[PDB]
Amino acid sequence: MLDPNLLRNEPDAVAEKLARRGFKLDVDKLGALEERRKVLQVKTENLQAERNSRSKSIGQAKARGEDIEPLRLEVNKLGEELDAAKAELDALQAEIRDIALTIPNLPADEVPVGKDENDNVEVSRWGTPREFDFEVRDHVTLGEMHSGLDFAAAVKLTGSRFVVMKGQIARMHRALSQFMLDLHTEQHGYSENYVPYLVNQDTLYGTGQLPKFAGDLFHTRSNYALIPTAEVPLTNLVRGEIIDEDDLPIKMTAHTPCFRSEGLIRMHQFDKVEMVQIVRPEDSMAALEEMTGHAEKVLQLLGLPYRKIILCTGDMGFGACKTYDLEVWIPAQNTYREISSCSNVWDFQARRMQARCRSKSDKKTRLVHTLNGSGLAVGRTLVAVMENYQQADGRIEVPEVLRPYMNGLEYIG
Amino acid sequence: MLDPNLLRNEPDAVAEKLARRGFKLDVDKLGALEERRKVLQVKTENLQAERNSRSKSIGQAKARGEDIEPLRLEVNKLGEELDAAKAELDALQAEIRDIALTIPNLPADEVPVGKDENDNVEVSRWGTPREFDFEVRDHVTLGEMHSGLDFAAAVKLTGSRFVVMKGQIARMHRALSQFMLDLHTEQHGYSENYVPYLVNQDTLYGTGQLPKFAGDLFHTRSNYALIPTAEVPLTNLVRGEIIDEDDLPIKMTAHTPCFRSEGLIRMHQFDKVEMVQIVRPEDSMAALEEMTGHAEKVLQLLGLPYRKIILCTGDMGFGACKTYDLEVWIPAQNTYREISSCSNVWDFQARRMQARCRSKSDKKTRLVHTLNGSGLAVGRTLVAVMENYQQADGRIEVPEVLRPYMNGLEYIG
Repeated sequence: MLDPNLLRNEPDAVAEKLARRGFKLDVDKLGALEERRKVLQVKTENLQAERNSRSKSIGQAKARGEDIEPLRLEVNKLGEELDAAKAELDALQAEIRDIALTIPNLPADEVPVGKDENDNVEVSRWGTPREFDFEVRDHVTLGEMHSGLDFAAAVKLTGSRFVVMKGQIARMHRALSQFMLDLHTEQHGYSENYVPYLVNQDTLYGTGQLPKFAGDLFHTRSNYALIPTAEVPLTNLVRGEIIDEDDLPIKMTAHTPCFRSEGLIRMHQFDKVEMVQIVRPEDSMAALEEMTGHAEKVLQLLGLPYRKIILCTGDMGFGACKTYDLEVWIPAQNTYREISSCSNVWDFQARRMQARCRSKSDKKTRLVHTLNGSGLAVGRTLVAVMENYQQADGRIEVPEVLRPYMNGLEYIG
Repeated sequence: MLDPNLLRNEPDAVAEKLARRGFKLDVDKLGALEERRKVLQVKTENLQAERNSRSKSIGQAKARGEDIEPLRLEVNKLGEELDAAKAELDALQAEIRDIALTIPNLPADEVPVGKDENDNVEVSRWGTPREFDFEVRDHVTLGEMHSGLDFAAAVKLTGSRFVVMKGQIARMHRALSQFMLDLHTEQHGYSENYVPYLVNQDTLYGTGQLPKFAGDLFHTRSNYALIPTAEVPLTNLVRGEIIDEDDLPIKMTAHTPCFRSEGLIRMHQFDKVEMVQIVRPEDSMAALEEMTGHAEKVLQLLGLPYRKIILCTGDMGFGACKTYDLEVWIPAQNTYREISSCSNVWDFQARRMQARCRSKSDKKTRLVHTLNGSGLAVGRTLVAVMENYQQADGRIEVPEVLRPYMNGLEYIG
């Protein structure tokens, strides 16, 4: 959530920045609730002062031997009036809280202003798409002809938009996730984690999935939800913690499945290798360049052509203040398709989680910054490898870096 | 479920075999429902014959020019009486079905008769427990001193009986699952599969988890449940299929998380490498010996002492007709603890799934047999490695076979 002082001191400057995202900040409704809150606050304080004043009068009447029942009744009446005012105040503060939790993050000033994906900007591209001297086959066809892709079985077991993979296709899916985890833990300094795939309400509020995106989640009847991304459990490891500035940055990675109820068709269950960084406020723009490069290295080592785009204000996700997307070349569609997204979240999540860092130079604490990106989505990487490394006879060349993970195999099929 | 002809022809012999498991087969309630079913059946056939007879009389009255409204009323009255009888019959057949789906599998005659775990029989043991010249540390302490085990973080993210693993401890957990998958796919002839971790009602009925064990499952509000074991999705791949006898045996393996709502404390989420075999009826006792040996090979290659026990009738699981349990030596407890269970399920699941095989010698079909076992439970294997390979200074020696999977590491810490 946003800094509450920013909303109170300059609501119009905040409403301007949010309008770039296409979000209408109802400054009038918020200001009315803030005013009614202050009135109720004064009311409870006035009633409190009256109650203490009437208590003194009861004490005097006791000492004089007078009857205190008419005074006792009024003090009890006041205590009920005070409870009613406190109930109204707590309901009003919860309504303000509800609204504040639905406000997206403020975009960084450097982010291009735009309404949708057509205003995203390409900032670089790497590699040259392979020229094919035969007709290019799509990944589904390739998966079916190697008996490694069965959508019909997945419908029988579960339902639509699930996948079953078998044989060498499943082995390559597995090899990709191991290669990615090894790369980020051995070369890029990320620490490996096994996390739960079910999380509670507080974890989802912490990273921003709740309340706005409850409908995108699978909930389990022990009030849990399946994780939509490893960002949720990983980032919440520092929830409520105060971290010494010398311990930063905390770099975490994990291989998890991701669940979402809702070019490349998105599944309800898919695998991702996620990267998460907890950093000092003044280092987060640098960390985003570092993290994006880590995702690019995966693409480069696998030899997949890609392009880097910076998302415009109108296409960014709820919690991001700046986002880079990597799009990999998909031969059978003759265009690039998203495969990775790296975002700087600023202090948006840290504020909900109360994740702070302590400087020791003055022992004062401030909110950390959080960043997250995928390096990479495993299933989407598999689609890119299958299509870009296909041969004329339908076989698929195993990229060099995956061979050690696939018992030396050079070709599939 | 059991053969319905077995229940009808010799209910008393079946009730005797089920009593060995501690299951009371209500033969009287079932026989009453069977009798009431036959009566209703005859009733609907009698009403049908009356309806056809009255239709002929209506036709004659038409030809004579008589009024057919009194005859038309009685035929409509009969059609309602016939619908009421069909509704009662379909409700009664569903009640019989409900009961039949709660009946456990018949144990094999060779299985020791007993009431509980105290009547299980040890049939072999391998390896000698290491003698320690220092005080033995438990796996939790060892995990905490290598900063690779955080139960408190798991409670913060989710709740109790979940675990977070970090660093080299998570890497060894991962290495174990890769070693197991590689062993079973490269050496033992199992085919690798990526399956959904959510499944529908029919899949759970197919393998026997529903209806009796609905309360052990996490259900997601798209009426799905999280898998309690990869046995559920893997075995249902042949649901409704007719398999050529020459295609058998089908040997499948998968690495999945397992979810269960409910010595070694069981978690709600834990990893398993599962082995599943679809086989000819006359090969399933041999397949169980083969599959158990595959699980033993994992223990032997990791150098962990274990013992093999055959479960008695009273300790077997719902669907098993014969089960071997492997128990690994747990130093800090000075006893063996379950780590693997391999079961022959006979035709129990095949019957619910209608998985049949065709011989081609006479093109006649019969139910297949299914088998399942874990090779192994990854998290439990990790606990055994950590405790049996600990050194005096708290470090943990990485077993030889895992070193290639852990970038050559020889020690943890």
